[PDB]
Amino acid sequence: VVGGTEAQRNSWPSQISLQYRSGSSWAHTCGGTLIRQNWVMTAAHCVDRELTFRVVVGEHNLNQNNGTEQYVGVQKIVVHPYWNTDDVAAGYDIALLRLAQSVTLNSYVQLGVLPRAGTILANNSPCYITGWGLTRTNGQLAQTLQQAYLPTVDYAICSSSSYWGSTVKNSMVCAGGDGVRSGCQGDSGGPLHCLVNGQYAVHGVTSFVSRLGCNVTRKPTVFTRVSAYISWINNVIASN
Ligand SMILES: *C(=O)[C@@H](CC)[C@@H](CNS(=O)(=O)c1ccc([N+](=O)[O-])cc1)C(=O)O
Ligand SMILES: [Ca+2]
Repeated sequence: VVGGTEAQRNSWPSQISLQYRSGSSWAHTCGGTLIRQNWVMTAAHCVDRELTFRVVVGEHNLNQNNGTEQYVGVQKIVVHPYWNTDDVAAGYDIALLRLAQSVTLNSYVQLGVLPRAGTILANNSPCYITGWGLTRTNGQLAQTLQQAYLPTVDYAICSSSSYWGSTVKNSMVCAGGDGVRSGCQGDSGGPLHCLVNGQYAVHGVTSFVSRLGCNVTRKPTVFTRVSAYISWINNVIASN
């Protein structure tokens, strides 16, 4: 997250870190959202490489013991059947991960609340992106979880020629674009939490940013619209 602030320890308990095995250690590669005690929602692009993955819940500082983490392997990966790595702009950037064990819920580990199907936010709706992604374009990951206020940018504006044009679809949410605050590499897969009727709900799965850089004016961070895939999500969870 570029232009973020350090999140308080118990503010976003559904945020997870998805990590891959690297030698005798583990490396963060993407965020995700815990949606069932044994299921996490993340981006399909985060699992395009055939790596060994784990999920960490209750995480705050990636480089030190917080005394609140739980570590669990990924037993099954279900990517949206229409996902294509050659066309992230086509959409369908969503995947569900069945965990090998069910995690224990507590004040640091909670399920993410999803929006009702079909819900679309009005332009300029209040949302926060969270994650341990790069803190600058071509920078390095954050040690501590970061948050940034990124107001939505509706579809008509987001798909206009000076913003993202035809690259953005109505199956995505855009947020940000001020040239200061944004998601960045390593935030992919995580949540976009937006306040609606007094409750934060996860409306987006972080998907992409401009090839020009993370925080680029009129290139808001783009997210898979969670409310377009509620049936798919429930269908997977139920048939697995
Ligand atoms: C996500 O982090 C976005 C920017 C918000 C970037 C792409 N994702 S990534 O850099 O985390 C990533 C993770 C995993 C794979 N893979 O397994 O192939 C690829 C990329 C971005 O849009 O540049
Ligand atoms: Ca830690």
